[PDB]
This record gives sequence, C-alpha cells and structure tokens, in this order.
Amino acid sequence: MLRTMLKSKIHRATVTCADLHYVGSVTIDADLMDAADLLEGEQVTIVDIDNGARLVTYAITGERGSGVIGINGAAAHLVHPGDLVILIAYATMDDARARTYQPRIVFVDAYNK
Amino acid sequence: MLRTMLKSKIHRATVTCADLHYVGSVTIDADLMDAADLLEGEQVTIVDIDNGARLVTYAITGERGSGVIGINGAAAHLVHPGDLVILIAYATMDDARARTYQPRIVFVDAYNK
Amino acid sequence: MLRTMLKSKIHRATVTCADLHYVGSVTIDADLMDAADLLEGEQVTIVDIDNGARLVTYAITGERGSGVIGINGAAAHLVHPGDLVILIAYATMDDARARTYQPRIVFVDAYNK
Amino acid sequence: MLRTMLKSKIHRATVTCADLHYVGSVTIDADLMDAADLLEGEQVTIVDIDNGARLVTYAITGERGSGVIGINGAAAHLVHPGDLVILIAYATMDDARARTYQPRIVFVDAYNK
Repeated sequence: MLRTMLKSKIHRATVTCADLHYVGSVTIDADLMDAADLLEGEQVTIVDIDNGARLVTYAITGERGSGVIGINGAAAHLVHPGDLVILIAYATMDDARARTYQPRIVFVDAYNK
Repeated sequence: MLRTMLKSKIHRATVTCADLHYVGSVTIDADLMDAADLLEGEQVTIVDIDNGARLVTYAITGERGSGVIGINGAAAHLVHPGDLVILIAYATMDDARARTYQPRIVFVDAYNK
Repeated sequence: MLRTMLKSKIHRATVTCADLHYVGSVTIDADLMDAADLLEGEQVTIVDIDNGARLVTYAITGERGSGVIGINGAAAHLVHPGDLVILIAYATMDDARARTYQPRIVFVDAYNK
Repeated sequence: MLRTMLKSKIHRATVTCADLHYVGSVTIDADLMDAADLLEGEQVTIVDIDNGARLVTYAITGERGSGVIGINGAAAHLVHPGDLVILIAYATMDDARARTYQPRIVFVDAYNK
C-alpha cells in the first residue's frame, strides 16, 4: 500500500526573518534545501519549539550560507523570528520503499549550517 | 517516490463576500481558477494575511470577472471579507515531475484579476 | 500527475450524539455512507457551521435511518450535538479522472436523510 | 481512484514523558510500532482525550516494554504526560484495497502493552 513518511527534516533551525506582507511561505537557505533535499515548492511542516505552533506550507529557496529561514505572510503570526522551529517534509511511498529508507536529516548550527 | 508539491497559488486576493450558511467552501472567479489551473472541487488551502488563519477545503467556480472570492460556511469564521488571503493547491507527484515543474502562480489585482 | 479531489460530501447533517469516551471518530448512518459512498474506515473531514471547527478522522458505519451522526472521543470537543457540520472526503486521482468526475454529494434532511 | 484510509491506530495510550527541547515528535514503544505496524518515520496523528488537542507528526521507535510514549518538541505543548491520547496513521490506497482491509488496531494497557 502507500504509507506517508518522514523524507526530510531540518532540525532546530532559528527563524531568521519574518514578514507578514508579500508571500513565500518559508524561504530556506539553498544549502539547507539541498542538504535536507527539498525542492523549491514542496509541502513543509513547521513546529515552533518556543511556542508549539504548527503550519503546513511550501518551501522557498533562499540565498546560500545566509542561513536564511523566513516565514512569509500569515505564518508570520504563530511563528516568529528568534524561534527554534523544526521543518519536516513527508512523502507517500510504496510499502516497500517505506521499510528501508534513510531520511535526509539535517542537524544545524546556531547560525543555521 | 511521491512528493507533495505546490501546483498552484492565487497570490493576495481580497475576500469578496462570506456567508456562514449554505456551503461552497471557497468560490473563486472562473478566470482565476483557469489562470491558476484549479478544478471545481479540489483541495485548496487559505492563509489569511490579516489574521493568520489557515484552512483546507475544496474550491468552487464562481462567475468570471466578478472577482469573486467567497468563503461559504464554517470557514466563514476565521477568514472574512476585506481580508487579503492566499490560496494554495499542492499535488503529489513522481520525484521526476517534482524536479522540473512551473507552478501556476497568479499575482492579482486589488479587484482580483 | 496525481491531484487530490472532492470525492464525496454529506451536506448540512446535524450532529446526533457525541461521546468523549470510547472512540469511533464519526459514526454515520449507513444509508448516508452508501449514498455519499464512504467506506467504514476512510479519512473524513468535518466542518462545524455553528463554530467553525475542523477535524480529520475516519468514518464509522452507524445504524440505518437512525440518521446517526456521532463524534466519538477527542473530536467530542470542538464539534458538538445540535451542530450543523459538513463531512468531506477527498481522494487522490490521476489528472485524467480528475477532469471528469461527479462527486457523490448528499444534501440532507433536518433529520438526516 | 485513491482514497486515504485508517491503516493503524494505538487506542488509548497514556503519555509517558514529554520534552520541549530536542526533537523526535512521538517516540513509541517498539512493540507498539510493530503491533500497530508503524515504521520509524511515518505521519502519525495524535488526539488528546483529556484536552482535545490534535497534531500531525512522524513516529520514532522507542525502547520495548518501556511502554514509552513521548512527545518531543513543540507538540510538547498541546499534548502532555498523563494524557490519554490516540495515535492514528492513515494511508492512501487503490479503491480496491480500500474495500477489504483489516486496520491494525491496538487496544492497550494502563501501562501501554
């Protein structure tokens, strides 16, 4: 059958910026999206360690090394700058792939690296 | 594998009407549904810029040019008229299509166009 | 590609009962599940017109004509008896089926019929 | 078509621990994950009987018999220790499999067994 499963996760990134107007959901440092294998435009979940918020949105490729981690519009509420959040990207898969699979997990720097 | 990805998005539309009774989730201007490629009856996500609300519902085809963007029943709370919201529609796809894909993005007029 | 779409929907049913303890998500009048084409055990979304709540749970076949529409455990909060809610069931499909498809929509009686 | 359906459910487990910092979503007793057929890394839903909370996250394999059921980071708000919650894992399936299918349901001990 088809089970949905943890394909990638950026562990403990700090929320760089945040802007209520103009949208782009979550714009992530290019290096992080490749490291965590994420495609510009991909359902991403966000969990805020500082205030337990939870969102589901697409991800936007930000500049490299900039350690960018921005929440654009709407999610600008709930999640804020200086907030340690977690990014999660699942993926439905055949019960087969489901069994054996190494999720692209990215631990990160206090500066996001 | 199958990743879920941003297929379409109506950026910054203004909420035309809103009615708690009688349902139709979100009724969108015909032109917008075609422009953003959305089928009457298709999971659509709404994010309210003015108040950070977040819903998941189907979409209903409204009249053309009427710049209609209505929220019928239930979602009538959370999301309101005069609110700048964002409509998003993802779509699970083969990791292949995933890579190369142009999401139908629709920027819009203060009158929805 | 595979898009997720409105497969079925029970429009404006009134919440018969509700019990916090012992689980069964939403137990629906048999006739309703067949009418709206729903299988015992199937992700169903609920939207409460009286108070805009929103849940995602499986469905449970209830007795016929009893016009039963119960919310078992957890969802017992959020959604209550005497509440006009809406049940929705999507379904991922090949972009082909997506195009031409008649969603099994069920308008209902003040007594659920 | 493809319908999403209740594949597995751990009924009435008691929340063992909970830690806001360091992440791992929900860590479940190995035995439970096999019993309920869940793979380390798989979207799981939680519903808190004591406080009607509702989360969506992945599952992490905890130690056996420890009757472990921990909520790591973010979800640490909403859901708490001593809370009777319910774990649910759906799965999209071909309309065929959908019909005939025995969901792996696990009733549990006040000590989680």
